[PDB]
Amino acid sequence: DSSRRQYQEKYKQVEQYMSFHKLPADFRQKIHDYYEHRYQGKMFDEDSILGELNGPLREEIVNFNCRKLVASMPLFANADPNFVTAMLTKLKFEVFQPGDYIIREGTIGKKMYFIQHGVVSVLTKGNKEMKLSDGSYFGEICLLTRGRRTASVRADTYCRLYSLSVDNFNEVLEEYPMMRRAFETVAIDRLDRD
Amino acid sequence: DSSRRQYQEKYKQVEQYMSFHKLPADFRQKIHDYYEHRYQGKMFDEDSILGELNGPLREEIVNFNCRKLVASMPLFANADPNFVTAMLTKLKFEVFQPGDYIIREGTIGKKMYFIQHGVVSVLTKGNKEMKLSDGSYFGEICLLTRGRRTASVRADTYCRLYSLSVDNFNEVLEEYPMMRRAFETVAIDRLDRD
Amino acid sequence: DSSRRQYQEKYKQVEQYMSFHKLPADFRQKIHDYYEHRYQGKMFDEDSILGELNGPLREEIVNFNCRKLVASMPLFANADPNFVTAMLTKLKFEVFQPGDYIIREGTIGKKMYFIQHGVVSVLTKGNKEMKLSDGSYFGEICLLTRGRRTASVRADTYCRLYSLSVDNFNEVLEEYPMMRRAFETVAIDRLDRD
Amino acid sequence: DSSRRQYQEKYKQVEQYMSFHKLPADFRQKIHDYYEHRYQGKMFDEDSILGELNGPLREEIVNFNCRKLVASMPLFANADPNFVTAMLTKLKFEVFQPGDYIIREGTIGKKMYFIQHGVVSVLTKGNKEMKLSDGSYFGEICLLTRGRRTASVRADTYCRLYSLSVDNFNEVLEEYPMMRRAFETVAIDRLDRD
Ligand SMILES: Nc1nc2c(ncn2[C@@H]2O[C@@H]3COP(=O)(O)O[C@H]3[C@H]2O)c(=O)[nH]1
Ligand SMILES: Nc1nc2c(ncn2[C@@H]2O[C@@H]3COP(=O)(O)O[C@H]3[C@H]2O)c(=O)[nH]1
Ligand SMILES: Nc1nc2c(ncn2[C@@H]2O[C@@H]3COP(=O)(O)O[C@H]3[C@H]2O)c(=O)[nH]1
Ligand SMILES: Nc1nc2c(ncn2[C@@H]2O[C@@H]3COP(=O)(O)O[C@H]3[C@H]2O)c(=O)[nH]1
Repeated sequence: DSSRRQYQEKYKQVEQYMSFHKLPADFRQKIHDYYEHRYQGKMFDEDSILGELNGPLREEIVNFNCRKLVASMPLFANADPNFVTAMLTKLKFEVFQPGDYIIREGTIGKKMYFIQHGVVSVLTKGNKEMKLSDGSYFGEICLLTRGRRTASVRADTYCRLYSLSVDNFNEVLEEYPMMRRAFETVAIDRLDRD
Repeated sequence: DSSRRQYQEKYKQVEQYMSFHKLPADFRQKIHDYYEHRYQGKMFDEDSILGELNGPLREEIVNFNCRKLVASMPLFANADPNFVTAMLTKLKFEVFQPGDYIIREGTIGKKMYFIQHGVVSVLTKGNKEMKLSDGSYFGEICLLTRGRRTASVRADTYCRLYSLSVDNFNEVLEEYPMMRRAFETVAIDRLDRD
Repeated sequence: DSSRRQYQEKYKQVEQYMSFHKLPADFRQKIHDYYEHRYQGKMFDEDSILGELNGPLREEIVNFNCRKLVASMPLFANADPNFVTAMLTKLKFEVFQPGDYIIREGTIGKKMYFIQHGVVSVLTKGNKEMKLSDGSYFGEICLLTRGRRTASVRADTYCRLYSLSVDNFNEVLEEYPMMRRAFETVAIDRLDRD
Repeated sequence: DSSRRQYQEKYKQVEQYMSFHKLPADFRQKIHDYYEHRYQGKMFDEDSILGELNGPLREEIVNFNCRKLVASMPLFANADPNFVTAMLTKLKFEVFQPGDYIIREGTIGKKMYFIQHGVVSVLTKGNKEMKLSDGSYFGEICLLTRGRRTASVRADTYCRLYSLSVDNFNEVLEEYPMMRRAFETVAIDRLDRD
C-alpha cells in the first residue's frame, strides 16, 4: 500500500502546515475530517495516471466512476452517450462539509453542481430552505444568465458533488446545443416559484 | 534499471487506483495490457528529458524515432526535411487497443492520425469498413473543414498512431502552406468515393 | 518534522547553486537570511496543499492567516467580507530585505503592496522619504493609471508584504466596483501632496 | 553533493531513454557531451529555486551570472541598468554543439541570440561564412521584420548563447522603445552588406 503511504505522508505535511500557521484545534479537526471524507486514506496523482492513458480508457473510467450519478438524473440517463461522456470529462469532484457555503447569493456565479450524494439547503431570502439531495443539480441559473447568484446554497450533510465551470459548460453545449434546454427548463421552473 | 523501477512503481499505483474505484477484473486486465503495449516496462519523464536538451538534439531525436513513419508515407518521404521536422515535433504518440473508437462519426473533429503500425476499420454508415494500416493517415477531413467527423474509425488490431491537433496542424501549414494540398487531395478522393 | 527536512534539504541545493555560480560570500549570506525570514526553517508545497482542499477551507485559511492585515487597515475592516475574501485569495506574500527596491520610479507598474509588517521609504525626487509601515499600502497609483511609477519605494527594515497584480486587482473590482474608490481616494491624496 | 547526485541520477535516465529508443553509439556520445558542457555534472531545479526568491534577489542573480555578457557588448554596457535587467530576465541560456543549425535560412524566425562564448558561421547563400564570436548577437532581423531568416547560422565551436523570443523582445521594447534602434542599426548594416 504505497497509496496509503502517500495519504499518511501528505496529511502529516498538512498537520505541520497548520501548526506553522497556528490554526485552532477546531479547524485542524475539520481539516482532518475533510481529508478523510475526500480521500479516504489513499492518494494517487490522478492527473498523472489518466494522462498516461488514452482517450477511450479515460472516458471508460470516468463513465464507470460516475455511473451512479448518471442513472441518478434524467439528463444523463436518456441523453446521447457521447453527450454524457463529454460532460463527465469536464466534471470536477468536490467534497463539502456541513454548513459550508457552496453558493453565496449575490456573487457572480461561474460554476454549477451535480449532487452525487448529500443534501443541500437553498436560501432564497428569508426562508426558503428548499432542500436538494442525490440526483439533482444547482447553480445552472448563472451559467445561463452570467449574472448574480439568485440564492445561497449550503451543505446540510456531507456533500459529494461534481462541479462544472461556465466555460466547460458552454464548450460542451457548443457540440450538443439542444441539450441546453434541459438546464433552461429547470432554471425557469425555479425562477418561476420565486 | 531505474526506468524499469519507474514503470513497476507507477503501475502499482494504477493497480491501487483501480482497486480504490473498484473496477471490474476485465477492465483492470485491459488497463494492464495498455501499459504494457504503450510503455513496455520502462518509464521516463520524456518531457523533462527533452526539455533539458536543445532544439537540434530534440529534432534529431524525433526524426530518428519517427524514421520508420517518415519513409513509410510519400508525404514525409519526398517533402522538405524542415517540413518533416516541424510536423514530427508536433506529433503525439498514442496507443489504441482492439475495438477502440479512435474517431466517432458525427462529432466535431480536432485531431488527425498517422498510422505507424496497426490496422483500423472505417465505418461510413453501413458498411464500409474500409481498412487502413501502416503508412496512411486519417482524420484530416475535419482539420480542413472544421466540421463533423464523416465516418467512424476503430482499431482493428493494436494501433501505434501519432496524433496531430488542428491547431498544430494549421501552425505548421502557416509556414509550409503548399503542403496543405497533400491533405486536401486525400480528403477529396475520400469524400468522392462516398 | 518532515517540513523542516524539506527546508534544510532545499536550502542545501541553494547553497550548491550559489557555489556553482560562484556568488560572493556577502550575497550568499543575504540569500541565507532571506530563506530564514521568508520560510523560517519549514517548507511545504502550499499550492499542492490548498489544491487538495476546497473553496471554503481555502478561504477560511487565507482569512485566518491574513487576519492581522485585515483588522490592520480600514479597507478590509469595514468592507464586505466577501470582498475581503476575494481580495485576500489573490494576494501573494513576499518578503523584502533592508535596502531593496520594491518599486523603481519611472517603470510601468503592475503591482501594489499591502504592508503586514515593516517600514518602507518613499522617494519622490529628492527628498521625500515619506515612511509607510504596518497597515498601509502602496503601488495603487499605476494600477489605476496604467502609467509609470510616480515614486520609488524601498524596504527600510525587513518587510513582510502582500502583493496584488493589476489584473487580479481589476478582476476583483469587476465584482465590487465601488470598492475602487478607496484606492482612488488614496492615490489622489497622494498625487495632491506632490 | 546532492546536486551532483541529481546530475548522475538524471543522466542515467537519459542513458536508458536512448537505449530504449536504440539510438546509435555516435549520437549517444554526442548527447553525453551535451549534458557535460551544458550542466557540468551538477543539476538544480533553477525554476523552483528562483521562484522561492523575490524580484530583487532574482535580478541580482541574473545580473551577476550575466555580468560577463553585459560588459562584453555596448548595448548593455552603456544602457539603462533597468533596461539591462529587464532584458536579462527574459534570456534563456542554451548550449549548441559544433555543426548545429542555430538558424536555418528561409524559416520564420522567432528568436535572436547573444553570444557569451563561442564562434558561429553565417551562410548567406554561397559563401559567406562570416564569423561571429563572444560579444555579438544575431537573429534580430526577423524579430524586427517578422519574416524569413535571411541567412543560416551554425555553431563552429561549442557555443554558450542566450536566446530571446520575439514576444519577450517586444515586451521589453514596450518599456524601452528607444532601445529598439540599437537592433535596427545592426540589422540595417547587415542587410546592407548583402
Ligand atoms: N432562485 C432559485 N434558485 C434555486 C431554486 N432551487 C434551486 N435553486 C438553485 O439555487 C441556485 C443559486 O445560484 P444560481 O442562481 O446560480 O442557481 C440557482 C439554482 O440552480 C429555486 O427554487 N429558486
Ligand atoms: N468519409 C470518408 N472518410 C474516410 C475514408 N477513408 C478514410 N477516411 C477517414 O475517415 C475519417 C473520419 O473522420 P474525418 O472525416 O474527420 O476524416 C475521415 C477520413 O480521413 C473514406 O473513404 N470516406
Ligand atoms: N507620488 C506619490 N506616491 C506615494 C506617496 N505616498 C505613497 N506613495 C506610493 O508610492 C508609489 C510609487 O509607485 P506608484 O506611483 O505606482 O504608487 C505610488 C504610491 O502608492 C506620495 O506621497 N506621493
Ligand atoms: N543577412 C545577413 N545576416 C547577418 C549578417 N551578419 C549576421 N547576420 C545574422 O544572420 C541572421 C540570420 O537570421 P536573421 O535574418 O533572422 O538575422 C540575421 C542576422 O542577425 C549579414 O551580414 N547578413
